[PDB]
Amino acid sequence: ENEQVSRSQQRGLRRVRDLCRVLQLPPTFEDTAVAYYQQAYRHSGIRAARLQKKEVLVGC
DNA sequence: TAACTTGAAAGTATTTCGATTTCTTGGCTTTATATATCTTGTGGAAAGCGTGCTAACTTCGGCAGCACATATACTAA
Repeated sequence: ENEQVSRSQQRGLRRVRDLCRVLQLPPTFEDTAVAYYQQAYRHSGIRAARLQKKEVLVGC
């Protein structure tokens, strides 16, 4: 893995990690967040969505 | 040697006044279902500087270059 990933998904993951580190959440929280983000990205409706949509996806 | 009528002197009280609070209005958010269409929100796959120190031994150990010497072929007498 980490090779069949788009630049948009990579930016989303990096934003997730950045917000996690800003809120100072543990690495377990970081891992759970990235896992849930990947699980949500698996779907196509969220995959091909808006920029604000994917930002709110990071947030949620 | 007191007693009552003086005066400007306090609190003290209540009455209104500035102001901030409380009470009214809308209106949007959200729940589902599908009905339908413009441009512009993206997914994704490409592809056109910069340091320091040696950590020191051994014994290479080669080649760089160089370079010195000379044996030989060319030339003047």
